[PDB]
Amino acid sequence: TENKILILGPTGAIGRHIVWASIKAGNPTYALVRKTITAANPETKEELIDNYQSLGVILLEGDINDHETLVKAIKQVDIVICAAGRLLIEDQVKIIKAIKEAGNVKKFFPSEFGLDVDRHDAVEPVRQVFEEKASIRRVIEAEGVPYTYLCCHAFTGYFLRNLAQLDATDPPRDKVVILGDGNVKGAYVTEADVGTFTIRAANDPNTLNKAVHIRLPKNYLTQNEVIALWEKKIGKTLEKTYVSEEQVLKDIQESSFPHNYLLALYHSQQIKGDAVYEIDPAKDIEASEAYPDVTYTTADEYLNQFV
Repeated sequence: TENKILILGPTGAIGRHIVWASIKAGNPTYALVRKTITAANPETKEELIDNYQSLGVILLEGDINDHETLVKAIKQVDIVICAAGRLLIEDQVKIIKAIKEAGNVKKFFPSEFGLDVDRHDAVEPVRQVFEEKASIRRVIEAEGVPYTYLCCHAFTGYFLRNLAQLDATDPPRDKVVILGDGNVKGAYVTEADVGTFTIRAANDPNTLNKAVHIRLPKNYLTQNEVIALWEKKIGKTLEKTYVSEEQVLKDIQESSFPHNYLLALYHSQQIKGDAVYEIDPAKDIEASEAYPDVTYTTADEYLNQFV
């Protein structure tokens, strides 16, 4: 708990859970925030910042686009975590520049928090985003910045909440469309739990220059398994339609943005099985094996709130 952890994008959907997990673990916790007026939702920003301060989070003033403030903030901590959210992937070039100048960073977590971008077979337009993240990995590795790539795969609040259905926010209760045959494993985890595992990884010396993968046993489910789980919960059978990959790919090419992006994301997760792969001990850590003591929220438990 001696590690001082700085969270960039602390008020984002993902970042807030990292901040809270850092506090929970007992780490001195810092959050980079701009003391200027922006278009950020004022209620969320205000509520989160007040909460952070009441918990002992130290606010460091700065902006990813203000090099001087960045270096000054980074010099005060040991670990830097770039939480996925509003921040642009490409702007991590500026963060790395600041890290190199500071010279004291013991570990950098770039804006990953998704699939392992060095292990995918996705199609455009999502393919380019994954490649952009992979390019950042190459910069980090070339620069010799100690790193950890947190590959948490599918967030429950983003994928599971609507059972990967288009134009739906909550789980469907009558009809569902399945991409492919529905027998491809997916990995789900709550945002809160991603915060917990990220901090566990941050405090674990074994994650040095490693990718940490979150594939939790009870949450490693095929779409057919997810649907069957939900059906058991609401006590009724959903009408099902299975669509071939060829038809999905055509749909992506003919759809306007961001619908094509969304479908491409689901294609990679539901058909190509981007959460399915064996790891290399020299470069990967399996969270469920390294941190078996973490009691994660199951997909079953997560869906209970919608019943």
